[PDB]
Amino acid sequence: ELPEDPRWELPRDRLVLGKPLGEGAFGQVVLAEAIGLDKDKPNRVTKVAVKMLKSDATEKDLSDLISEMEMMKMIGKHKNIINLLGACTQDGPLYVIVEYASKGNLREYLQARRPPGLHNPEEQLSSKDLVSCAYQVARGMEYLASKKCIHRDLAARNVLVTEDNVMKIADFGLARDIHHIDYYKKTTNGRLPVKWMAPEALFDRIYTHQSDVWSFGVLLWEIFTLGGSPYPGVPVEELFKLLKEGHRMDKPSNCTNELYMMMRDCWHAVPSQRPTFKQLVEDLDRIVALTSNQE
Amino acid sequence: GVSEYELPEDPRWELPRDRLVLGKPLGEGAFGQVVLAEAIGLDKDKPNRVTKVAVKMLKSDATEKDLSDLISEMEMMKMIGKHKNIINLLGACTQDGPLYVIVEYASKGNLREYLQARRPPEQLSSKDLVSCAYQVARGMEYLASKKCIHRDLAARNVLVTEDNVMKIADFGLARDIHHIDYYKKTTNGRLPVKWMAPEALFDRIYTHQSDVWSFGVLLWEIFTLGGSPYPGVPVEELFKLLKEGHRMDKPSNCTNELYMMMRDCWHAVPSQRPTFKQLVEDLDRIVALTS
Ligand SMILES: O=C(O)c1cncc(-c2cccs2)c1
Ligand SMILES: O=C(O)c1cncc(-c2cccs2)c1
Repeated sequence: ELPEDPRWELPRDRLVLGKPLGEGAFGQVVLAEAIGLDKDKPNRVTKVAVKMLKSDATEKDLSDLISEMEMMKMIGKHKNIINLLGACTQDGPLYVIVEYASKGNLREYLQARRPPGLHNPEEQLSSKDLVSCAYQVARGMEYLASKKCIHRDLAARNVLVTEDNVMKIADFGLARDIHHIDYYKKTTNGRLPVKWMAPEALFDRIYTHQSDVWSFGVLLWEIFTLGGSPYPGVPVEELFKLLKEGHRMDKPSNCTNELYMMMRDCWHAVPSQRPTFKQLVEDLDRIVALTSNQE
Repeated sequence: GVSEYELPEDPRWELPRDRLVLGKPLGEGAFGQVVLAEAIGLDKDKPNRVTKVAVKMLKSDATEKDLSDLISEMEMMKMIGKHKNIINLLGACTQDGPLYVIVEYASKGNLREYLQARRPPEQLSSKDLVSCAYQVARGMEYLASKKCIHRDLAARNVLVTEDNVMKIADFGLARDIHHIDYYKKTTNGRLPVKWMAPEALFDRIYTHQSDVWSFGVLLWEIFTLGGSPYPGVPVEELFKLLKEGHRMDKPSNCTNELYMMMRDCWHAVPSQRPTFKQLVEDLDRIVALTS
């Protein structure tokens, strides 16, 4: 039923399906092993993530999956985004093969590395490490912006960490125009997505790279609170009021005033006055070089 | 966990068992034991160069957890790499038989013992003591550059070789930062918590800067020639002293500059403490200007 694309096509028999990994807006995604993903590496297996359709999936659900795959092909590859590795489209269910991130999303990664409870973590992140995650996400966002891709839901839950601690933006090719969004719908973790949305995207339904910069500011706040949850206990109706009044989240402890000013700039009420990702990459780059890893 | 019946191999470290002769025991712990041994052919080009070395292994009563802790130590050492002022990994017998981790041997024991046995009635000069400190700071700067947090830097964990070189030991030791019994004493009868930075002692927050605090107590140990910090102070009283901002007094035969260096390491604010990079630089300058 679907057209063949020899660029990305991998034979179904070269893929060994493993355990689930989804149930988090990412759809039903499973871990797998791909044999000979590369033409020069036929005898080598690579762990990958595989997206597919559920049992009762309408012809529409199929439409969106195909578009996400096309979108990824157009956008191209980058170190800081979940990349497309291949696809199984002939003789069987549709399989979109993408990069696997063994350490999960950034929110979980940060929470699991929080300081000891007075909870007993096995690894801790230095200040340089934190600024470095911020830098990588900005790098991935800058690349996406350069390809005219507007994310629309930038948040730590949508940033993934590979076994080598590389940050990767996911869900950037997700089907759009679904902006008929239910402001009261909670994330699988129990948080309201509206808390990461620029006021113009939230009230005037206008989405731009500038609104993605506003989200990135919230994301920076998440990184420095070690996976803190914005506006805890605040319901949608009250969030609208907080934004109409120009309220801004407070400064996280263990956060330099410069990083907090960066957050405040991303939260400028005027979209054109917010920095760009190009500017954020440069600032963060400089700051990383100057931030101490307690060495 | 496959190490139950067989351990993974690593040819660039493996040493044939016939090339290792176990000897006199050097130390004993809860997890394992260390014995003296002569390795025949450690270094390439010298397949007859018998080297005196120390061998870490498990005791007869060890469990799977102890084995995995010894393996982790060994792996951490490979990852950390070599440096003159740390005890280095030299080899290992991992196949067909008990796991043996071969490291460097320091014939003059730990720093505390070394200083005590040389207290003026070959004794040490002011320059030597500063030299010891410099060496330790250098070893710690290397470790810190490799992301290694010691967590128990003390003179008992610094060994001294035949050539009087200082080597930090137990830096790759897998420790559970929770199961810490503040009342548990060292073989020599002292309380480890006396070396612990306040934030690590109260919030279990271990950083390279918390090691700097320990370094300051080790500095005090060096200039008291193996003196015992807070003699007779039990754990409960120690906590109270720290909350009060109490600081050990300046040792006799110790400059105001070296004492300020200790007090700096004992800053309540970790970010205000110097880093090991700055300690190595200052001690380098101080060593030069020392008689
Ligand atoms: O959930 C994970 O652990 C995981 C890990 N790696 C990749 C992914 C995804 C890629 C693209 C969409 S999901 C998800
Ligand atoms: O006790 C000694 O003299 C001595 C001398 N050299 C090394 C050690 C080590 C023990 C554990 C790791 S290295 C001990």
